[PDB]
Amino acid sequence: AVKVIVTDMDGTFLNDAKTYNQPRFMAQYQELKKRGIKFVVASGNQYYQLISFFPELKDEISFVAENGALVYEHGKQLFHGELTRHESRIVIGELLKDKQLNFVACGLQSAYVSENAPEAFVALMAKHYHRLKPVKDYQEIDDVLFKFSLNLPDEQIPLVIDKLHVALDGIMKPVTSGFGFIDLIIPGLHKANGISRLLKRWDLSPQNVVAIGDSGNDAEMLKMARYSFAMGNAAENIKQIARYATDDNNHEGALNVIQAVLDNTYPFN
Ligand SMILES: [Mg+2]
Repeated sequence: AVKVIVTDMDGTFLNDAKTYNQPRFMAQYQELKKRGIKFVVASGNQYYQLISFFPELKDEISFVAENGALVYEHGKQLFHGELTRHESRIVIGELLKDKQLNFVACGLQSAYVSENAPEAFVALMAKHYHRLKPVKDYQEIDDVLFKFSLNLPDEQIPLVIDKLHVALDGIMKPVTSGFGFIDLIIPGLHKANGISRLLKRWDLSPQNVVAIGDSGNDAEMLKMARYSFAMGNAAENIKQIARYATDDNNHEGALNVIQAVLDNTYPFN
């Protein structure tokens, strides 16, 4: 029985150019709604950036933003994570020890970046955080913080992750959201956790869930879902975790999974 379809955005639902087939998806969505199947967007991007992709459906569908740190259901904020003042001060201090590491502080009202960060970095992060405010001091932000995002040479991700895993003693866990992206999240607050909040809400089970993804921060989501799909362009460990597969993001791979649910083809026959 399928009752929920959850999809990642970057490298998944979106093609390399960050667009999707809107008319095709809109028709699929209307049939899903008709069958009473819920649609969920699960991404590490900011809530405000995520809804920019679904302006005409933003209050109907549900969102697991910031990797599960911010969850909306039918247009209403359901939950948000939070780092204590001390925790965030410690994480920021550790990040700052590396004057070569560029990062953004993700909060409930907005994301923040040093007013001294490189222009290319800010322009790049602006594509993932539509609410991004320059700040003089990361330590003086009046908002609830619940995640940090770094951009760095992709080939350096394993070192940094290992290093950060120890230097923060688990206060926050380093995870990869795709090429050149590293997210620091509150332990346990991943996409799978956010999705479960919705399932609990709807009295549904992981057995009724279809999930589609392509990178490290999708691991728990795919392991939890009965119908797990790895995009054709997915990372190796993700292809291994996922039970099923589909075309890559430049060939409507996510929409094809939705189509299989609607037409009952493998694995939904
Ligand atoms: Mg992705």
